[PDB]
Amino acid sequence: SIDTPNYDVQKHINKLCGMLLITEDANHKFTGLIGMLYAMSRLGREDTIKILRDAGYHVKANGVDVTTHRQDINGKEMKFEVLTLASLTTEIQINIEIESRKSYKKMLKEMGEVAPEYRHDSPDCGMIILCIAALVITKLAAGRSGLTAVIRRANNVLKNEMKRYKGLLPKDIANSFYEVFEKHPHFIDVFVHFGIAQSSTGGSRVEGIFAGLFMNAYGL
Ligand SMILES: O=C(O)c1cc(C(=O)O)n(Cc2ccccc2Cl)n1
Repeated sequence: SIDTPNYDVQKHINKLCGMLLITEDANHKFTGLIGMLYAMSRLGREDTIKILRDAGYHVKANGVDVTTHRQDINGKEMKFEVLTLASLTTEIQINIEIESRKSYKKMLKEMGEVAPEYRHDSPDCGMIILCIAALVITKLAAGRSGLTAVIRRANNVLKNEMKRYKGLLPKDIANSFYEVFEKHPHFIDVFVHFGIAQSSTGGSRVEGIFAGLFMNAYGL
């Protein structure tokens, strides 16, 4: 059973990535999977199922829809927009939203209203996460843990993005991607097809950073 998000949930998944990026001392246990969900929503359900079947994997496709979940937090009833995911519980998704909301209030208290590029809903949050995946892919292709080189290459290449996001923690995010590619090798095929299609055309500064990072996995 594999979740195959379609184009319709791409904005939702990007916001989930953004929620983690604004979280102070964020738990990046699910970032590898969330990043892979974003790549699949960019490829679309049809292309994702095609990649897996062609790569030889058997796939029981799970439809991904947005649902409103009612949950009691601090005595008060709250409405959360969550995705129907077999790989990520409603509880985990809601806790990511709760923790990010705590960080966001701290930000308001520190600088007043937050600029677009510093928010959880900035359009490049998913791509920022996928830039770490591009660094991990290089070290899995070049030979069994080039983790120190990933962190150091990340602090240079993603210096502007680290300044924008407190939860952009290269060590934790790289560990999460290493873990998902080891545990679910079918995600390597999905990421490689995503990277080939993306490096054809953007776009934004982050889309440009990603294409250069991805292209490096082959040449100079
Ligand atoms: O004015 C806004 O756009 C606004 C308000 C809030 C908030 O009250 O947390 N936030 C942060 C936010 C909103 C929804 C889901 C997660 C978060 Cl962190 N943005």
